[PDB]
Amino acid sequence: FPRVKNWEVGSITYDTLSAQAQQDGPCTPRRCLGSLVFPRKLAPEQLLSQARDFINQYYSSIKRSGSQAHEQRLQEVEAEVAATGTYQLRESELVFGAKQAWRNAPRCVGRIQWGKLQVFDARDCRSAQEMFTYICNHIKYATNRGNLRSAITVFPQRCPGRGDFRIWNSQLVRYAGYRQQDGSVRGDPANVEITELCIQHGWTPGNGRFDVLPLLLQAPDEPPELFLLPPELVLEVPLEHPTLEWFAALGLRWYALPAVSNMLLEIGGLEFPAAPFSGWYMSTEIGTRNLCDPHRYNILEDVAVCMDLDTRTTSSLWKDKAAVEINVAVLHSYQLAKVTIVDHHAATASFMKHLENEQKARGGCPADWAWIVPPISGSLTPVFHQEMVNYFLSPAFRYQPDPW
Amino acid sequence: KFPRVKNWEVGSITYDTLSAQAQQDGPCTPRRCLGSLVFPAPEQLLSQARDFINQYYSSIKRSGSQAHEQRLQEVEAEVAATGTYQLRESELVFGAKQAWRNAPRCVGRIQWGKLQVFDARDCRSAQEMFTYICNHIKYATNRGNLRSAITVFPQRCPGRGDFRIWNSQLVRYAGYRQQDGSVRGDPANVEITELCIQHGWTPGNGRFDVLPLLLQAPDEPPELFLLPPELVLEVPLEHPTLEWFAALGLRWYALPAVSNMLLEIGGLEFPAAPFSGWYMSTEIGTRNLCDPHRYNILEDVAVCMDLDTRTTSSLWKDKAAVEINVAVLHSYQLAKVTIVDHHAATASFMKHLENEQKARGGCPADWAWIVPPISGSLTPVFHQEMVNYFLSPAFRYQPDPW
Ligand code: HEM
Ligand code: HEM
Ligand SMILES: Cc1cc(N)nc2cc(-c3cncc(CN)c3)ccc12
Ligand SMILES: Cc1cc(N)nc2cc(-c3cncc(CN)c3)ccc12
Ligand SMILES: Cc1cc(N)nc2cc(-c3cncc(CN)c3)ccc12
Ligand SMILES: C[C@H](O)[C@H](O)[C@H]1CNc2nc(N)[nH]c(=O)c2N1
Ligand SMILES: [Cl-]
Ligand SMILES: [Cl-]
Ligand SMILES: [Gd]
Ligand SMILES: [Zn+2]
Repeated sequence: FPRVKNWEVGSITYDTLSAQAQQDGPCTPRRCLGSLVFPRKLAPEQLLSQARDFINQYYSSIKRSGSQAHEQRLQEVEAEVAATGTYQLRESELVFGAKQAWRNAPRCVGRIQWGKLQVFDARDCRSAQEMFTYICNHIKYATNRGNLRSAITVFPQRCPGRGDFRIWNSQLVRYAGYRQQDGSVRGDPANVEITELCIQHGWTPGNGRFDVLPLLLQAPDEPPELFLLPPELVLEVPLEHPTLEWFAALGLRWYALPAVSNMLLEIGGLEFPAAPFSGWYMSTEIGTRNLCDPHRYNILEDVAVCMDLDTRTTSSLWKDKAAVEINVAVLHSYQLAKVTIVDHHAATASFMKHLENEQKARGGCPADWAWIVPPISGSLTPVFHQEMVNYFLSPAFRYQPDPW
Repeated sequence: KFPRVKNWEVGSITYDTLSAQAQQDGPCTPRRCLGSLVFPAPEQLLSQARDFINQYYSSIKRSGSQAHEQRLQEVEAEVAATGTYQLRESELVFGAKQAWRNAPRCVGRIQWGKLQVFDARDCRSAQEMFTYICNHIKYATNRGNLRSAITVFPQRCPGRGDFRIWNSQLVRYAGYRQQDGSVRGDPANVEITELCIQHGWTPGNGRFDVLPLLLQAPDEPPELFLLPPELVLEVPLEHPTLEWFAALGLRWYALPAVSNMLLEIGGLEFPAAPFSGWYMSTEIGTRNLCDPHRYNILEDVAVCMDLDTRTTSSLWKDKAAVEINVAVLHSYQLAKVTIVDHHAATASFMKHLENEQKARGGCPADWAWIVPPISGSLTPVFHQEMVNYFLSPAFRYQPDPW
């Protein structure tokens, strides 16, 4: 039972929940691998025991264990797998398992919200044009004209036999990235690969820096085909600064809805290779990482030139000064546009309350310190001073090979 | 099977074969990572010794030579006869450099071979100790042009007690509790302040009162020693444009000299071996002044800046903090005292990582400690994956001797 301390206040708690971790992680007594983005590398017999454990926490959370109403559910599952080698989830179980995978996501800082999630059950899906209609229902419901609502849409699980449903884009909204005789990039360098797949699959390229990409959707066994998102379903936010009037002229935008569509939803031993979820942005994700990472839009020196900062010497902290204004512009622009967003202070403070909540509820919370701490002003937030334990619980969102 | 490590800013990939020989074990398991925690007889002393000697004779390009097998047999025979052994001076110098080189939370390690080693292993009393320490401080400070130094005091030995310095650093500011239950000065130092008082220190009542030294000679209670005002170079803090900032009366000192860590070399243990470098400006500006449980000036500066502190989305904290860091860097450069900002520091740590991979095939690095406390992803170490593990020689933490 690891001892975890908060250095700002002095409180101590013990993490008893860690003892129930099973899926072993990357670290050993010899060496710590906590900072690696993708840890390690990306006869059903074992399918039963995973299913059993999940059902036991489902009925643990709700009502009753012991001559209850779920040895019946225990029996139906093992009879289901005995018959067909896989089983189906009750809609409330899929709902509960969806909420738990969010609750167990060590790298997510917004888990104080894990109880409010809209689980669309898309398991009766049959083709790409139908998928695309689920994805569009989600996007409309999530966006909600800027009053954002957490939502996940679960497509049919992996079933031994033939291929699985697959969103080829990493998100539902991604900006194109084009190359030159420079080898430089116009638009988002994170999306240089998928941009040329859309092109090689028929899409006509675009103007440049903020072209929303088409959707590459894949039904089982079929080759993927492109889908164009309706420009009215893709709410974007022009970036302007409250007092730097020239900032709007830089032409920067970002989209409203963060919707990750490449991760794998594992519930009770079932694998859902297509289960896109969405929430709302923390502001530093846009202002600091997306716009200012050297391998992303890399705008930092451009904004410092415009602010007339001393870029000739690092010790003027021009990088720090321009990055703060970029973030102030993000927060300002989303609020003026009435689009849900949350700044890294509000968010980290909420996550501390989540930690105390989870301490009383489950005796701990898995948290990945390096991803909980924001990428600007780390030690200014309380999460910086909070020791944390990182470990894998199921249900879980997990990374997966991309379909190439 | 060696960990694969990527730099995401550039696309680089390397493999950390050096982690494979990590001689001590940490707190992480495959069940759970604890990287974020702050505080994670005969031939076992001989095995660390043989390894260290193997290290030394490898760096002087003389591995497996005449002089090498002799030293092994010397050290072995000495542990049989005395239970311990004595480092030669050249070994001590190399051992102290490796300890810095091996320190996984140090972003200043590009400098690790530029290290001035003072051998005080002949020290006899707390009074001699004091004299050696004033010499260390005088040499490291060097009128504001700081130099890396370490003074090594006698090793832990059977039959005698330890030398210990009770202060966590050579230069620290008093922390007095008070009427409000509040602390005046540095809250991180209330306990050592209470120990100095009850050992005969006449306490002041300011916010930046330099503490006396509590020095322990073996099997003796600690003795108080005052540092001469002129040995402790301080820096008044002002801001290059916010002229009201100098009216906060804030100061910091020049020399960061950590005195409470244990130096370990080939199984031998030195519980007293203070070491000093020069500050990175975030240690002072961000942590020491803005930590809510340290001086905690952030709101008072943000109010003085006429920022809107009612709402977090104005980012008033980030803005006040960045100007505090500016003021720290300005003030140190104005006073001609060495200082490094977190952009220069992290860029040189990247160069250190590239040197280390070519030399030893890797580098122990604690990401959460290497990444600065403000502007993290603005620096290149953010996008560098790292491998944390414990190599000897090393500095370790040790319990407080009270
Ligand atoms: C409600 C507002 C939410 C906020 C503000 C938020 C914020 C964040 C942030 C900042 C990260 C770090 C990602 C990175 O920078 O690499 C993250 C990760 C993550 N989020 Fe949340 N999130 C929210 C909702 C959700 C929802 C609804 C789900 C799923 C149902 C979810 C699941 C995850 C997962 C699995 C990760 C880890 C992703 C990975 O490991 O690659 N989050 N979140
Ligand atoms: C010359 C310039 C140096 C710089 C810029 C520097 C920078 C730093 C920084 C920023 C830290 C982390 C501080 C924190 O915990 O907040 C650190 C830690 C450390 N440094 Fe360096 N340092 C320098 C010199 C040295 C020297 C000369 C030694 C030893 C001979 C050393 C050994 C260590 C150790 C052992 C730690 C970890 C401290 C701990 O575990 O509590 N450093 N350094
Ligand atoms: C639901 C949700 C909300 C939010 N604000 N950010 C997310 C960020 C991710 C995410 C995961 N891996 C990598 C990235 C980009 N480095 C982002 C996934 C889901 C998110
Ligand atoms: C030689 C040296 C130089 C420097 N600039 N900072 C140091 C900082 C420390 C250090 C040790 N324990 C705790 C801290 C702050 N959490 C800092 C130790 C040595 C340092
Ligand atoms: C996770 C983490 C990362 C990091 N780089 N430094 C930490 C420093 C502390 C810390 C250490 N000693 C004293 C204090 C008082 N602020 C705080 C706690 C956690 C930290
Ligand atoms: C190398 C390092 O582990 C990597 O850049 C991580 C660190 N922390 C992060 N934290 C968040 N939220 N998002 C990220 O992409 C990263 N990147
Ligand atoms: Cl994003
Ligand atoms: Cl300090
Ligand atoms: Gd002024
Ligand atoms: Zn670990």
